[PDB]
Amino acid sequence: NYVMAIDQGTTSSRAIIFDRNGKKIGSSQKEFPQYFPKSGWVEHNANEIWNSVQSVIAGAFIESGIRPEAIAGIGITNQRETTVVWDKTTGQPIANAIVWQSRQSSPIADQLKVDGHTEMIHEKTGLVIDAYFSATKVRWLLDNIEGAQEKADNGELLFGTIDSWLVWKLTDGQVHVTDYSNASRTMLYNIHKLEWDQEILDLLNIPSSMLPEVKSNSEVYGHTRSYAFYGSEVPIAGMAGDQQAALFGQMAFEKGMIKNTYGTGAFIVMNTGEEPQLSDNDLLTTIGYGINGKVYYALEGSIFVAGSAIQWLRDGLRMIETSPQSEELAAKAKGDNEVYVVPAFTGLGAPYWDSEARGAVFGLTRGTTKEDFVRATLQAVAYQSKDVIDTMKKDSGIDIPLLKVDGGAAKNDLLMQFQADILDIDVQRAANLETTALGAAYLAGLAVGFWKDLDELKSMAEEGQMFTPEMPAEERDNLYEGWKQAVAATQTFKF
Amino acid sequence: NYVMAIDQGTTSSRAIIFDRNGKKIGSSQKEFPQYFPKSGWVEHNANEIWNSVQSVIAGAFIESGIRPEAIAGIGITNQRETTVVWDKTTGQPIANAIVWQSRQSSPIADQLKVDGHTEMIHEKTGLVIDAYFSATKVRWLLDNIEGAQEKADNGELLFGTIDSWLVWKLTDGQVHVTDYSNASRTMLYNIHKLEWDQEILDLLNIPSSMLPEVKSNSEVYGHTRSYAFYGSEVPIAGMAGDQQAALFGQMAFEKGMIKNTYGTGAFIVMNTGEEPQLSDNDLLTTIGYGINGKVYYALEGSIFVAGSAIQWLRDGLRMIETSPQSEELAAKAKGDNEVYVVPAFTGLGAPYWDSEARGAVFGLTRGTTKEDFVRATLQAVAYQSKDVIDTMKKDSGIDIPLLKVDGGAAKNDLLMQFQADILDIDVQRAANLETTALGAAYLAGLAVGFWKDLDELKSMAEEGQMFTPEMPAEERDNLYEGWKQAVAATQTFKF
Repeated sequence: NYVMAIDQGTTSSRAIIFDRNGKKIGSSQKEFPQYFPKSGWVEHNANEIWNSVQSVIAGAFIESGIRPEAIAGIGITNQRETTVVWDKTTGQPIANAIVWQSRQSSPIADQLKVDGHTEMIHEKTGLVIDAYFSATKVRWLLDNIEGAQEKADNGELLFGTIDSWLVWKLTDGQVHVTDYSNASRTMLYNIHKLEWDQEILDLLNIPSSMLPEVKSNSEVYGHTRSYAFYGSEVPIAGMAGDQQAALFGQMAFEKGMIKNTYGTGAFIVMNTGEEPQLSDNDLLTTIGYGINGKVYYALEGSIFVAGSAIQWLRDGLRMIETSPQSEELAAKAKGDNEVYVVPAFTGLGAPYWDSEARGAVFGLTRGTTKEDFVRATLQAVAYQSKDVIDTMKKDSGIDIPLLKVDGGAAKNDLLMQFQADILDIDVQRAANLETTALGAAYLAGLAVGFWKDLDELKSMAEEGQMFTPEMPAEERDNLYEGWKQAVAATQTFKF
Repeated sequence: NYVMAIDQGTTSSRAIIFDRNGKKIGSSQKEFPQYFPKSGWVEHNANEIWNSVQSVIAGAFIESGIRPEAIAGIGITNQRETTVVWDKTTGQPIANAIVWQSRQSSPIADQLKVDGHTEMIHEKTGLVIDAYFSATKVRWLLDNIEGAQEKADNGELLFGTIDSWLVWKLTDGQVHVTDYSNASRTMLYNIHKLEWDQEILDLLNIPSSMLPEVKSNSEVYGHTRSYAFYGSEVPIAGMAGDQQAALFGQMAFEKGMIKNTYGTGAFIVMNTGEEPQLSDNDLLTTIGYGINGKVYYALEGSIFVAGSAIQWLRDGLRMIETSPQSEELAAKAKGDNEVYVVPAFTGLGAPYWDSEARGAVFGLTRGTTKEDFVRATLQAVAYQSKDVIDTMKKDSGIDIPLLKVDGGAAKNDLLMQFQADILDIDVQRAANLETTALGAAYLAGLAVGFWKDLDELKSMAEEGQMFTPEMPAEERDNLYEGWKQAVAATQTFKF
């Protein structure tokens, strides 16, 4: 009667039990520790990630009353790029996972750019050389953890993005698999030919004995053998990197269809059908998902720092008491809107890909208030999303009249209205802001035949909220122009 | 037996009684209202300024026990540029005073540059065309206050900077005067020929009937006829703009001696002897003081926003509860000193004179704390003061080995050591940070023979402390590099 989704996020994990109608019948959420050993580094402990996941599985069962034997399948979805390396026999990570947020491995990406590898790597993976992606993280771990390169060389070490790490734990070590969307983010996988790339692996000295089998996004990978499911061998049947799962949960199945998820980072992903579309040094060409013997590619713009800028306001400046306070403060801003925050703490993501940029603020006067400051900080995401979406218009030739939206931070009505005004395009927000987890559930539920099809269409389609652009061209243009100026000035600070 | 100095500053006034040894016997200080009717305007009510001054005169008398008949002369010192225009017969300001801080008349200053007068004004006044100075504020009041141009044309209105206003009020309207230093700030006075400049008055259609008589900085201007001094015709005998009063108070009497006052703004002033130095269009050539028949000139770099950045923290961001708290927060910063705050809310002052720049922040990361942000905001003034002092050693061939410092904010020992460190120059620090009020009292006391001469020397020089540069070249150069980047980037945001 139900499908469980596990959504293993950057700051928290969640498990959600959905029924045949696509409705939430049970759920549990648990934060886990974030580690910053040096500025610019972000790590997680993959065991503490795994316990967070055990906790929410058990929690969703405990609170709902539902037991494992009622679950038709499990979908898994996850913060992408984040890299685990673990000993195959003891199942222990050789060190902390390194988060997609981290830039600890940036020297290794810099050297790759120095040695001339840009276009080769972009033509195989669709990606920009950067420490965002898993390849340099696996190289970092092989360079810096004593003994590890030799073990990997001896076949004793496994690599996994978090999806892979989860299925391995959930099967108690039986299955080492990743799906095409997560593999496409490692910068080790050739997204054209659909295989791990030997040349990139030899170049970074990564033995291929580390690597999981890659499979589609909707098939039974294996069955649980695990405490919180115990005794049921529940099929693990749906897997996608979170931003692709969101793309899926949006039903963005046709070429051109685009969503943005507003969370710790924000990720604009457009389905480009069964063929990949050309790059530049601006968007990423990536894999949406593989299902029904077909692979759908996607174009993506990545905005690394979005809701985590709010967390900085809370934690770093202590300007706000909690993160929900940002929305109240910002609603109360009285300034002309001439302050701009460009919270690019770790570098600017799409369409700039400038790793050396850091966060900056512009247009401050003696009248600037806490409220003005918080609002500017929120609006950065909507402006950079425009940067992205206009680039995708240019790169796609595809005019875009509808942006679908989801993610915890999409709950802010004024932000969503600003986003539509600034874009001059309609913005439709999902009823259930966790379409990430729904997308994983849909993939799992199709695999095990809980749902027969994609055209069990928007059968289920509860969702609505439409934000229609109501800002005149003049205002919208002056706003965006100040943003572009702020970004160009941010880029000139290269100390 | 005693001298009183009145220091009418930007946010408060103060009155100090000093004995013949220069010691403080009594003081009183009192804030008065600040008005900001539009973003970038700053105004005072001149009547409120006058009541704040009667208030602090009375308080110094009440708290010291000294009485007006025991006061040998009065010195007067004031926020400069700040412009008051009044009716000679009612005594009433035609409108709010317009503060040196405001830029409301900046369209007037732009049109003067457009019309090609920059070199003419600079040659005559030593100054850069800007709405910082009194000239465009008078023109603004004559543009904007109904009927005032015709009254001024009819000889019915008087202009004065705040020294001139307080002497008018203290003598019950019998004396309309200003000293060389304050008049040098108006951009209406020719500091070479030592007269009001007729060509500049015609250009700005300001009638000479508005203008006070311009006199030396140490002579009997008149006598009080006023409540707080009632029954004593107390000699009013010393007057300088607050910053030239600081230079005097510090005994920087010789060519090359230089001070910095850390106050609301920060203003570095070097005595250039009896000739001017050549300025760049990057420093101001101004009058330091006229005494003993001679006129001493000065070079100055003005930094508009220094301690007012810290009031912005308090009142705009509410990042700090009180201004003093800044010191504590910054002392506690653990970041690597890579955040820069360029708090140029009203434009950049010297050496930039960029009226379009606004406040900006750079180098922010997830680890930036309140304490780092506060510390960067405090260090701005030290970095800009080095821009200025380097410019000055550049325009005048001469190493500067010692900067004397005063002002409220020089009480911050860490900011002073940082100041010395990044300069590689010794920094002294006056024993009494009210060297402004001291320099005024000196000027009044020389004039009435209370002290006989300048070489009643350093006789009284009661003082030092000392901050010796102790940061290596590598560290200072990197700190500074990052500051020049941040300002270059701030000047690129020209939205």
